[PDB]
Amino acid sequence: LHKEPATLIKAIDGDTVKLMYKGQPMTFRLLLVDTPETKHPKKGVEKYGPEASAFTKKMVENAKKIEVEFDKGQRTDKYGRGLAYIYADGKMVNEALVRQGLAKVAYVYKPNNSHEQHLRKSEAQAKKEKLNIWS
Repeated sequence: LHKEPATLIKAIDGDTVKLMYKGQPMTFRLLLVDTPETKHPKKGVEKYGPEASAFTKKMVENAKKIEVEFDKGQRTDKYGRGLAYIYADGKMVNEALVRQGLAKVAYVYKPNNSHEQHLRKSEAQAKKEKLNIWS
């Protein structure tokens, strides 16, 4: 896998950011994580949703460099969003959220599972520390 540069356009939610990628505006869904959402009217604003959403926002707005890393399988979902690991100054946003108890590891679809083990290990530590959704 390789990282590629991108530029932030806007953070939309805990699990979705809009980026300029290869000079095109694109919405990205963070791979392998499920955050409580502020969007979707099924429930609307879930618990820890505003917290997950602020975390991702801060982390991408305060970065010097954002990079996107596609996995080995499909690179977009059925809504047209890119599927990727997103890095802010070298730190994966997907992992940061899970490590803080602000996301769970999602149901995985092979072969888009390259960082699955690494994320599950961070999720087990956040549960053990009883952070946020695990409190």
